[PDB]
Amino acid sequence: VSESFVAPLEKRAENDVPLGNDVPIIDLQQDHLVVVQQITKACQDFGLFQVINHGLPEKLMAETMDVCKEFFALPAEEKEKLQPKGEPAKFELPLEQKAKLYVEGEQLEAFLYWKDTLAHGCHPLDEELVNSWPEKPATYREVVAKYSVEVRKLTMRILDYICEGLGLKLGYFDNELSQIQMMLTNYYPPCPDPSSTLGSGGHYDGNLITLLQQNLPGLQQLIAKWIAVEPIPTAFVVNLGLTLKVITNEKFEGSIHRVVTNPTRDRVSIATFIGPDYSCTIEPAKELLSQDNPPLYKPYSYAEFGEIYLSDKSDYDAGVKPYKIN
Ligand SMILES: CN1[C@H]2C[C@H](OC(=O)[C@H](CO)c3ccccc3)C[C@@H]1[C@@H](O)C2
Ligand SMILES: [Sr+2]
Ligand SMILES: [Sr+2]
Ligand SMILES: [V+3]
Repeated sequence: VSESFVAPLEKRAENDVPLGNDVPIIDLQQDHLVVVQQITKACQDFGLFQVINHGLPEKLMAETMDVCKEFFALPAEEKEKLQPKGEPAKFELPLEQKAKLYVEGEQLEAFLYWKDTLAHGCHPLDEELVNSWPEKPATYREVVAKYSVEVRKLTMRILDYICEGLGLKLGYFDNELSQIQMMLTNYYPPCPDPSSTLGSGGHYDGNLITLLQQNLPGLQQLIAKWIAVEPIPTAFVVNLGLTLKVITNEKFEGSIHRVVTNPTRDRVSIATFIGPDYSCTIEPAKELLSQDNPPLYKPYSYAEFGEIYLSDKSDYDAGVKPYKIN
């Protein structure tokens, strides 16, 4: 690998990361109250859990993964149509909702992630948005339209379980706090030296909540002990974001996680990031505050948070450090 992709010594993955046997696998077809309670325990203690029997068609999951892998198999001449000015876009504001290929890294010891990313908005689905999506493969738009609607449906169910668990009214997040739905498809090609590379560096998701679909190993969670998140192809991995951490006044944990590279086989993952518009104000939910539970963050601009989050990776919570109070 070129030196571009060489991570700093302290950020490199150990070669023998154990399976996380205490990662909660939550069956959404249990009784309502049991689902609320198990989800609540997972959010308070871990911030990362898998959902099964989640009501999203397994057939559609397999079809979306097929069309995403078909996309990354396309020749250079097709992929160039998604590279503004002949190169991949950067994860910086303004973050546009039209489909683009992205490159990602850290600017500390500057290095690149061993990863290609397709990203686009998904909400609301209109003709203009879908017309900005990939033209090839032919089925991408119709498959990923159905997927994004279904994934949102599931995400809003999970948020309402979360509302019940916290004692917030149902629909608390069904507003400006869940307005942006970015779908990222990540392609990790084989890496000849996995010891010095990362598919994705350690991070909280900056948004509210993320659903991640995987069928191969590579996802790891920090619990300074890293563990491997068992890939269940028919499950979704639920990652609680830094925004939900702030809004719950740290009653919920955020998921700190990373992706390691593989020397022999490639990997494709699908991540749906739901969260606020860049115009939102984020603060601890007033309904939960008291003299016993005083706010640990002052109100802040999501845009202003966005800029720090995407640029400064000196600390996992660099984005929210300026707004910490008490
Ligand atoms: C490792 N990178 C982090 C930053 C960026 O994330 C995004 O692109 C999301 C998309 O919602 C975002 C969240 C919060 C603020 C801005 C962007 C791309 C990827 C993600 O896995 C998380
Ligand atoms: Sr190019
Ligand atoms: Sr177009
Ligand atoms: V993530």
